[PDB]
Amino acid sequence: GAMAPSYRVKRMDIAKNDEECVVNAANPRGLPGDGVCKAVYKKWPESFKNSATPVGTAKTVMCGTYPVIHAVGPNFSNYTESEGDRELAAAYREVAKEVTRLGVNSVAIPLLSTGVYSGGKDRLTQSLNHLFTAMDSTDADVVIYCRDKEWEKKISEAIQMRT
Ligand SMILES: Clc1cccc2[nH]cnc12
Ligand SMILES: [Cl-]
Repeated sequence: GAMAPSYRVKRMDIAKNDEECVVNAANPRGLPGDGVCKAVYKKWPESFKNSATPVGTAKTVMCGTYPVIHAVGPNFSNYTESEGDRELAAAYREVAKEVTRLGVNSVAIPLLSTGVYSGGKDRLTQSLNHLFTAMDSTDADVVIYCRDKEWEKKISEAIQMRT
């Protein structure tokens, strides 16, 4: 574990992370996809060997010795708000299990279902709270990666609020 397990947020490409493993915002079919998924495919293409996994699950594939945890959030275009919320919480619980199993001291993680799977809605708080619910009991340093300057400020505020 980390000596003093923390949350941090960085506004930069998760493919440039400084952590011991990465979570991909994956699609269920293991396709190169868009956004985070495409950046992960460009950086760690070997990790897409048999990475297909259902919605609400996480499947880890090694790129060399570097673990890529493929976490499949729901596409809120397809799911009801209720079912989508349930699957989004489940994907993050599976990420916590994988991070624990791998024995890493740090993990780079995007906010699941906040991009092209958001169904055109702002799900920062929904997705981040589910991240917290899953990751709070882990002792890895968690580094959240985002794109948007305003999201960086809001994620940083939510982290600092609870310390
Ligand atoms: Cl891919 C990506 C993530 C965060 C910040 C960025 N600036 C230019 N590209 C970026
Ligand atoms: Cl997404």
